[PDB]
Amino acid sequence: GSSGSSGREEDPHEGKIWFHGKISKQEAYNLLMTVGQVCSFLVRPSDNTPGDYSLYFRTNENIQRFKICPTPNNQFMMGGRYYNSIGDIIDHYRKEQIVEGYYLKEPVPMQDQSGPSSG
Repeated sequence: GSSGSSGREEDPHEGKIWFHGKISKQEAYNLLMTVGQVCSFLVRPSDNTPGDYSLYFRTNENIQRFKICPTPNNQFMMGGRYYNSIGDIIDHYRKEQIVEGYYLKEPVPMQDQSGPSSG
């Protein structure tokens, strides 16, 4: 007895509002400038490198880009740091400026193409 379904399912990580996967690297840029704004960041799965991650922060000056390499201790590394998990890294930065003088206010909202609004 199958006692369950299979085929079309959704992941929890892909449900985060700060997470971004549907978009691309180039889009993310123009996104943080349109859909986002100063004091706004977003996480995206490293394309060129299937297994890593990269943070994209937006500052009045310009858009930056951090590197988050995976660790053999089920954790993530950011700027020579070590946190339990991504979600945490953020909650932490919310207390300790991530830049020389910037703090994480709110991440970038995800776009839901699905909708009646058509040409």
